[PDB]
Amino acid sequence: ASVHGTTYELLRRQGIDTVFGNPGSNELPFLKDFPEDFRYILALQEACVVGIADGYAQASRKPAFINLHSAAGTGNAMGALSNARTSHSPLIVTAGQQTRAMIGVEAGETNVDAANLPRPLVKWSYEPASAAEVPHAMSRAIHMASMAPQGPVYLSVPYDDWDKDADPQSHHLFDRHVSSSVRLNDQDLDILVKALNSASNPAIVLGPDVDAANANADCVMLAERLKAPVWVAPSAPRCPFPTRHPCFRGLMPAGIAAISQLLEGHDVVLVIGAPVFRYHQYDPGQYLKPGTRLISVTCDPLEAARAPMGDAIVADIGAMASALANLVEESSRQLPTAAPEPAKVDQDAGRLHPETVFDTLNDMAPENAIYLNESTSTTAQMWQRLNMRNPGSYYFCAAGGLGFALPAAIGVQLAEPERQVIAVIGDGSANYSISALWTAAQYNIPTIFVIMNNGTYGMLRWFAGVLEAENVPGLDVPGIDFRALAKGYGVQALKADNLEQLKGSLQEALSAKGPVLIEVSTVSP
Amino acid sequence: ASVHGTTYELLRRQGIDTVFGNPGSNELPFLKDFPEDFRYILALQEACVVGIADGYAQASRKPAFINLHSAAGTGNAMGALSNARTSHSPLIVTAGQQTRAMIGVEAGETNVDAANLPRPLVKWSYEPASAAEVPHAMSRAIHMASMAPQGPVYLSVPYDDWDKDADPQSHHLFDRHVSSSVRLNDQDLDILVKALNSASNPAIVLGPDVDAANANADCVMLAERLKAPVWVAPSAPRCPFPTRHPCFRGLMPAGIAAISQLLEGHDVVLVIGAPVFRYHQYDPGQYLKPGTRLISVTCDPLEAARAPMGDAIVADIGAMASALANLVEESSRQLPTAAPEPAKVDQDAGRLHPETVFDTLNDMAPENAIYLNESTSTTAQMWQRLNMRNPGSYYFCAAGGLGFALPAAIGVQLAEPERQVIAVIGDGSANYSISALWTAAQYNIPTIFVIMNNGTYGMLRWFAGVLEAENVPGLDVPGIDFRALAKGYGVQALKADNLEQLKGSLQEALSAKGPVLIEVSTVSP
Amino acid sequence: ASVHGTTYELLRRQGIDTVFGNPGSNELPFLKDFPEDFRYILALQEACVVGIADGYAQASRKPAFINLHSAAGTGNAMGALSNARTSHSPLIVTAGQQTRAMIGVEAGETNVDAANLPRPLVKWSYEPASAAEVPHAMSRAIHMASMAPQGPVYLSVPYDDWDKDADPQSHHLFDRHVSSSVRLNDQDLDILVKALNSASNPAIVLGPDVDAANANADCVMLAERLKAPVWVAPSAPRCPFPTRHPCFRGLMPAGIAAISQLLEGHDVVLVIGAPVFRYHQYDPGQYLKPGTRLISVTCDPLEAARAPMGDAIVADIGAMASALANLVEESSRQLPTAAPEPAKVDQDAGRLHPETVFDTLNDMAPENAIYLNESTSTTAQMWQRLNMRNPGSYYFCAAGGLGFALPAAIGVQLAEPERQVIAVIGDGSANYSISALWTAAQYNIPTIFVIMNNGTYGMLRWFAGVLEAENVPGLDVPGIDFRALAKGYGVQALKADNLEQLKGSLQEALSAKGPVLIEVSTVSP
Ligand SMILES: Cc1ncc(C[n+]2csc(CCOP(=O)(O)OP(=O)(O)O)c2C)c(N)n1
Ligand SMILES: Cc1ncc(C[n+]2csc(CCOP(=O)(O)OP(=O)(O)O)c2C)c(N)n1
Ligand SMILES: Cc1ncc(C[n+]2csc(CCOP(=O)(O)OP(=O)(O)O)c2C)c(N)n1
Ligand SMILES: [Mg+2]
Ligand SMILES: [Mg+2]
Ligand SMILES: [Mg+2]
Repeated sequence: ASVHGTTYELLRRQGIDTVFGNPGSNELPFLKDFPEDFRYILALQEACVVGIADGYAQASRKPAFINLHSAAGTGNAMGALSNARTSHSPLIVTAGQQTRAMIGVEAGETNVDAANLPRPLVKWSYEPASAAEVPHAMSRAIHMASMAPQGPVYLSVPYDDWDKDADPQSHHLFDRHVSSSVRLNDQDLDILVKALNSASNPAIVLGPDVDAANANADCVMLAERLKAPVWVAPSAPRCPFPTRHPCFRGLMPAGIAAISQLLEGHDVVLVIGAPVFRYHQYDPGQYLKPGTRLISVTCDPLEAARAPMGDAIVADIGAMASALANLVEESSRQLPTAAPEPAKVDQDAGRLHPETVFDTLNDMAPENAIYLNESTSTTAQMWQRLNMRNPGSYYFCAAGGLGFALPAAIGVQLAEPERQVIAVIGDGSANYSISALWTAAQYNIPTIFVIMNNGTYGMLRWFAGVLEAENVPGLDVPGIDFRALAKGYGVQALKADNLEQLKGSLQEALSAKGPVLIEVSTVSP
Repeated sequence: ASVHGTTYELLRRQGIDTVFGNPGSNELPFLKDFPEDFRYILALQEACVVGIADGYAQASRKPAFINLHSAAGTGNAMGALSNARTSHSPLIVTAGQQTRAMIGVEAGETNVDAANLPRPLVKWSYEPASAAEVPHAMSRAIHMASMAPQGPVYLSVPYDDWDKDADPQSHHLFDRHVSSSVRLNDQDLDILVKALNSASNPAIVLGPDVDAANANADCVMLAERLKAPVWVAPSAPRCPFPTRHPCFRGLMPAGIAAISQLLEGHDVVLVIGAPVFRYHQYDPGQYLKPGTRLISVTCDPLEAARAPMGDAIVADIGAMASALANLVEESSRQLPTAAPEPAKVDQDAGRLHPETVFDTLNDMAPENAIYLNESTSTTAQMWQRLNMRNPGSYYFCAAGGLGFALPAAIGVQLAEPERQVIAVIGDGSANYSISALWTAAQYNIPTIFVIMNNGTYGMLRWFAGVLEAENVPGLDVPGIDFRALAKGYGVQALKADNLEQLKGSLQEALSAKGPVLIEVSTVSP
Repeated sequence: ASVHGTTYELLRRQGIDTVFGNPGSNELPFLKDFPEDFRYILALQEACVVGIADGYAQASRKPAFINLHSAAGTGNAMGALSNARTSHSPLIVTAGQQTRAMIGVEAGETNVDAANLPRPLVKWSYEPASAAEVPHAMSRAIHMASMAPQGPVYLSVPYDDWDKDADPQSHHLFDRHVSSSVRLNDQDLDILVKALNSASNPAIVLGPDVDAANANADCVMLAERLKAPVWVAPSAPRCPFPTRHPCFRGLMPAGIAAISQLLEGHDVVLVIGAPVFRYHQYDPGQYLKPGTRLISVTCDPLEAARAPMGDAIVADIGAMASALANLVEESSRQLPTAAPEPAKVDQDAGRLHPETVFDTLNDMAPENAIYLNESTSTTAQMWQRLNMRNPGSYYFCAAGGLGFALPAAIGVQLAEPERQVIAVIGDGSANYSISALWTAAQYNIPTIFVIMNNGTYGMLRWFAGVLEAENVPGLDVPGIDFRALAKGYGVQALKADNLEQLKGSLQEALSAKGPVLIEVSTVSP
């Protein structure tokens, strides 16, 4: 048995059947003799490769296996890896190293000081000291990505290892089951339950690790029993709660004073599967107002440590949420009132307001639609106007790194073939990972890409306003033809310059068998 | 309120009342105005400082706070930190940085690229970007050390920060409670319980995290109910089980084939709070023999990932052990038979066999004695001949780094004033952290230090034999007077050149009110 | 030919005949079959090992080869390595790694993420990917330490590599000669020469790289021709100039305003082989006063980049100094006047003033004495009172890390057997690397150790004053018997409680054939 054979046996035994990658010389000895039960998804740039794997990993709730070329390939993917870290995405990142004999003289394609390259974004980074170690290194990689808190890992492999004899004792790796499905002990759980039952005006804040766990239904159960309003934590990479449920209060303000003021009057605030908290607007003030106690359930020690206030419990979100919801008493308090219908905004038969685009998608798109967002100006309106009833219905770059939603959209669609993926992407964001379009076309992945063309980096023009920053160059991105780029990568090119054109374009893309791009003319503020 | 005042309020509110350190210029602004409710333990070298803190941390089962000087002080402690990593010791390591204005030009005492220095040994390493951040950084440090898996952390602080205004919102830090007291969910725990109840010839292996958790009594309960033999995992940094209990099988062989052969016939092998496994002799073969399934409970994802075989569960050892022992059925199988009494070895009235020294200590030393071991030749005999009935009765350098047991002995004794600490230290090991003796004397810490003088690095002469390595220089360490060194640091100097002299010396040291060193003439093999 | 044989052939062919080390399991396969033409110097702790190598490297002006054990040994030496960085000391640091088969499971003595450990202090850190690479890695290590700027390097080697077949093509390594003996091109050198010739009131500042280059005589030539005063740069790790030469102005003040004021009136200030500048007192003000231009010749890009003012030239100090001194014109200006004789200080027949100790050493000690200083309170007086006529006559911890001068003293003495080494070490500093004494005794190295016992960390009591920091714990170190510690390691123990006792003790130590320690009772300020 070779290192090659043993590695592919371990992958399949660990439930991996897919390889996301961009090939190169150092990967050919791993990629040759490709098993019939595996499939390779090619992307044209390593940002795109990882972004696709990311979406696939996040929607599947399983490890995604990546294979990149040396330093240059790993490097090209580092922005994408910055999103995977905050996402807690289980990404197994492998990269071909030059032969052991050639590393010393630093021959072309040598990854110098390989394990340092992807730091500090990965939970684990390693290059084995012998070819027989490679399978054992892969085992650690697989388990390091899948254990709470989940995240990207990095394995560098000299290309001459693949053909060498595997250690026969590597077979003990194949069926290893590692569990982190843990929850607070009975004594301390009862105390926390007793404090939730005796809370007067309880409040709940939910983050991406709830949607990752598919703890959504258990959190609905909890919010009903406690009769408590539910917010999503700021800079939300995912949606952990039905957005039209009576308890849902929508997206939290990203400011310190704003959140404290919001939370004032709530005696107990239970945060689940979110950092405390991903602020971005610097709006200073009190973290919490007097009378408000905060308890945080997180899968990430880092999150527990950095919280500027409140108690924390480090545990698996599924296990905690399941236990919390079954143990908690039924309050005789009244269920909070559903949020009102959004205002229909003023719309002429010219350029489309984003508010109009979102209303149209809510009306036309399937009830089990999956949305992705890289339209940075319009995030608030999209959370208000899209009714997302089910889990895994929203993805947004977790560390704010643009070039996620386009490839990720393809990865989600591949992971969820029965669910229509609709990526709403700003004219600016579309360019970062534009070559990802090709993959949707080559593997007939029917992702819909909705380009919001306001001819500008709108979120930055807004930020410059708040900052009162004038004479900033490079805020405008005119002279981009998105129908020409879609055609460039073999993706069907529709347009919508008005409401009737958007209704018809949408209707067309829904029933289209392949990927469709819709270039939307939107109002420039 | 200054950063100084807020930091000392957070320490005391987080339960810290002691500072282990060696001072320097960059630490004076932190160390000035020293609160009455705190105490400073001075050591003369930073290896000694950390080793003392380590012992104190390990015996107390609480964070120990350290304060060292810049790069040079941190650097001097790095060997000691290598032991703390494997130990899972909650060590809060702080180090004075030069003023923010002086860092740029790299003025004398500037710690260049500070957070990188102690990597890769620490769980967390940081230098704050502003003086107002320091308290928040300390909060993260405290929680990063105390959360499972416990371990050393590193905070670098520019010395001009201490006097600056603290952020008033830092008060939210003071009372933060972070829990990792977690255990496997009911459904998967029941499955594991069902497999332990239905095991034919169950086996148990215990590691240092059991003694850390004080999970010892729960593991005795478990071994009785399962009627199963109990080994300690190899390179044991601690003792997790009464060594004269009917089930105790002693220390495991550190080889692959040896352990597999040992485990052959055991259908289920439950490992708790140990890596799988800390081999040192390279004796190759099968990891496990057919018919043997391995389940590992560990507090450390790293341990779970790197295990070359078996299932793993990442959770708190106290919570897992408590749950396992109460849920498990009472087997109607017969309790395993106590191990035989050790053979008394041949002894004349000249140089002492280590076997004799250990028999003498077992007879004379209190039932609740705490032992430390840095006598690398004689570890096996010491495990066989010392009856350790209680928790926290054994410490041994976890990563094998010499210069731990002498300072650690002082730290344990300070943490456990009602328990006689007896450090059995080889002539070789004694030198690494020799200046630690002074601290025992300056703070009247009645640690007994037993120096095994065979005039050589015995373990290395043995290793060179196994390797058949000849003409190795520097294996012998003649011409060391340990009574002169003890006097050098104000520690009472006894000797034992025969059995009667060892009996009387021991009797004297037991009733001595201060630290005693006993130089023992032992047989050179 | 094995990796072992080829490595020892490369060392000897590269001019290495000495191994400084503390052994362990992972080093036995390198250390076995020790060649007859090599010698091993054992130290009892890795701080001591490196400190000895450091002194030897600095006095010899050649690479020193070190061999430590895994993480714990490397770690123990990290403080010492922090001094070697600022020193630009050519230290080849090797450390035994566990076998390639055992690294994966992290068996006892495994150095985890080995090359990261000694960062950020080393110029180069590496673990080879194959046993056949080891010789090539050693070649890089040797050349990376010896090229300007010189500094410590780190090589980690799995212990099973040593016995494996070497690549025959490794023979090309043996005789490789790498040169950095470079100087500014003629056109730019002429411009700089023209600006030195046309300078009105030129000034010269010299640093440790001048003494490293043995550029001392060329810098005397330069100072005579320019008729310019010569200072030594602050925090001086070495002495680059005869201290009783008419031009010598002594040690510079370590403050910004102080140095600028000092330099005011000097139209051109030429700094050679020094950082610009190693400030420690934060005394703010102007870096340079108007009318003062600064030109810096340094061997270190880092030094060139971080200078807050002036022009820099990155080149070899020997080559630059030699060229500068031969090209420069003979000024018809008058030679600066020799500094006055120091004041004899008030002395009774009780405890000795440091001023008295230094006057006594100047009178009695040989003209070609080598001094080392770890008496942190008394540095200024020692520079004023010791006439150092020759190169390599002064060493002081370069990064201020205590535990350098005691081992370094032994290394210097071994490198310079015809020159009496006299280490003046504070009561505090003596403890950091106290076990180094044994090596002086075991290899009969006749280093004289002069312990300045004021029973305190004097420099820290002074610093706390300047800072007006009160109630600082751990500033006092009473109850240390240094004659007992010397005896402990077999070193002859003299004392001096008054002047007559110091005169006689000194006279005795000078003619003693082995190491002598002199415990001096000094006045506590
Ligand atoms: C890789 C990367 N580069 C730059 C940014 C900064 N950034 C945040 S939003 C934004 C503008 C995006 O514009 P567009 O996609 O047109 O959306 P709009 O703001 O107009 O809705 C930019 C450049 C980033 N987050 N990531
Ligand atoms: C810091 C460090 N340096 C070196 C070693 C390697 N080492 C392991 S055991 C040993 C010998 C210790 O001798 P001693 O304390 O006399 O005990 P003995 O073997 O004679 O019982 C050495 C040097 C180590 N583990 N740590
Ligand atoms: C490893 C290390 N720890 C601590 C310090 C801080 N420090 C600088 S000088 C000093 C006091 C040294 O005292 P001693 O050797 O007695 O000399 P004195 O000041 O009394 O002359 C200390 C601890 C340091 N530089 N390096
Ligand atoms: Mg835009
Ligand atoms: Mg010994
Ligand atoms: Mg002193």
